[PDB]
Amino acid sequence: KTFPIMLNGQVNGYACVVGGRLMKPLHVEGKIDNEQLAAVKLKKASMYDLEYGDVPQNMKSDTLQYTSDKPPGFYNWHHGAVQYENGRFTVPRGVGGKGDSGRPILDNRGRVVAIVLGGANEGTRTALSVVTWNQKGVTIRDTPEGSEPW
Amino acid sequence: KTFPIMLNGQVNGYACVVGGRLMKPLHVEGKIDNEQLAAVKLKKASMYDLEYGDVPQNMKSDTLQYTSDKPPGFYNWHHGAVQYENGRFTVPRGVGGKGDSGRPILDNRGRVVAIVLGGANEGTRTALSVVTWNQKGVTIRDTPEGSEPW
Amino acid sequence: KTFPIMLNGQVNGYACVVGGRLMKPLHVEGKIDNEQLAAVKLKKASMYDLEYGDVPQNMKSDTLQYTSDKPPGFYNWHHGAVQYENGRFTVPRGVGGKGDSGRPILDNRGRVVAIVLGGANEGTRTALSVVTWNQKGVTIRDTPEGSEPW
Amino acid sequence: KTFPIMLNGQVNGYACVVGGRLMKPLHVEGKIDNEQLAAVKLKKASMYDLEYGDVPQNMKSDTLQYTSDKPPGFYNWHHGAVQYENGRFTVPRGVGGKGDSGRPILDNRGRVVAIVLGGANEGTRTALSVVTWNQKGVTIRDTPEGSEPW
Repeated sequence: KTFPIMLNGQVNGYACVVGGRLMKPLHVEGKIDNEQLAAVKLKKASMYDLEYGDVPQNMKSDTLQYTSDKPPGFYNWHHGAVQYENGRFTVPRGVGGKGDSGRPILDNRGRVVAIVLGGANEGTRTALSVVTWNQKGVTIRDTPEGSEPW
Repeated sequence: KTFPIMLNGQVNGYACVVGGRLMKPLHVEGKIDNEQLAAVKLKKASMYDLEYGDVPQNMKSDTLQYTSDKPPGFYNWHHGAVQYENGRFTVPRGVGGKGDSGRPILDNRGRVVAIVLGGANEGTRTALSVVTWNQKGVTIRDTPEGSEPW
Repeated sequence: KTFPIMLNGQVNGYACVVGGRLMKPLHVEGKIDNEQLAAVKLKKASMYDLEYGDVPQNMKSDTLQYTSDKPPGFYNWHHGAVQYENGRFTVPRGVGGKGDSGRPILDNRGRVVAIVLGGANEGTRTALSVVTWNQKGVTIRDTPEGSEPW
Repeated sequence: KTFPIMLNGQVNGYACVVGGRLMKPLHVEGKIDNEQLAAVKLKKASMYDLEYGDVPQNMKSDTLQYTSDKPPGFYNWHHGAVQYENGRFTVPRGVGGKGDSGRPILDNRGRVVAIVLGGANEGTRTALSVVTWNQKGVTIRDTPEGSEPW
């Protein structure tokens, strides 16, 4: 469920395999900790800042299915918790920095929603940059102002 | 024991360092997940489905030996109990498959009598494709007709 | 603190770090273990029997800091201890084989002043070649004549 | 009655007798510590790395004698035992070293089964080269490749 993207001994990003294949940020480069999914050739999409490429039948069921069901409430995160603020996901103060790219969130039912790019603070608690899907089934970015790539 | 062969992550068969040097069946292909033994040219013998190679200077002692000793009785194997009656090898139904290409059967003493290739079933009990020594040092082939090797 | 060398399914020599720098012996060949540690290049000085280089600055919390004295006493070591006589360093009978050239020695307070390269046996006690330091700070070899590198 | 051979203060190998004939290696130079049989004329043979001798009518009774047949099993050695199967005399390393070329291996009955010459290292054991003779009685020498003799 987790596959890092590191380079020469420092953390740079963490990939995921969602619903049938994988994705990975584009400002994160170097070593990935497999040779199966490293052997594939990857198609890059510059507008959503995530590349996509298919994984073989060897990964037929170890993936994590996704949804768009986000009612207001608290969900779990890899280094803490989130807060649904009208489609603007957010991160507690100081938590999360360099080497936290592609980290997924997870709901109360075992469903993945959000992929991350960076973050920026406004007032009392830091907002973060989201890649998510809607009820119609098309993908969204919700990027804050001044959110540099982590 | 034996050493496995890894095509694209998962199991294919087992390479037997047996009787003093290296043998691997020609039915399955792939490379070995052990680095000191695949650093040399390995010649082939495509007559009767086995490959012949060397071993380095540290596998003469622990390598299990062969003596073509045939009392007709119940031998043992990792997935059942193979035996030699009427000039045949047999296991009951619902056994083996792909990935089991080259696992040897042994005896009560703890040495090898035979190395399995595979086969199929035609009759009430499944026969097995095998490469087995005889009294005159002949590697005679016992395989029933209509059985593709595993 | 001691990082080995990958040869063919065994170890040939070893390598350590000091003061923000790197060791290697000339007679020790082969690929080093760590991703950040191989990619830095070696400004080598082979006739002084050390291949130095600069280490990553993420390794600033692993190196050591020294002085250059050697008071009489006893020096512990991986294979027991090494004793201090004649202003020299000699290993007892039988102890010490091949491949340990590259690994350091220690004292009670735990600071390396000396690293091992060779060996020379006259009767019982064996005198091995040691790189140590001047109070001016220049490399020093106490090589016996008729020595032998491990 | 194993006899010592020493050159000018050092120990290089030991001397043996069987059947009334003094066989010693031509591996290392070395002189005899006795006045009796130091003048026995010999005929230098370099086929087997061994060379015979002669016993007068003073030591004609106390000569340990030989055997031509051998059963598979364990034996009596100066530092342990040895097993014999697959045409092999091998012992693990640690026991036995330099100065052992010319120490007799013998059966528990008390007959000289063979006389060693040296051998090689192999993993956890040592393939030990030897000279012996089968049921034909022709003197056989065993040459493991990769062996520097003792």
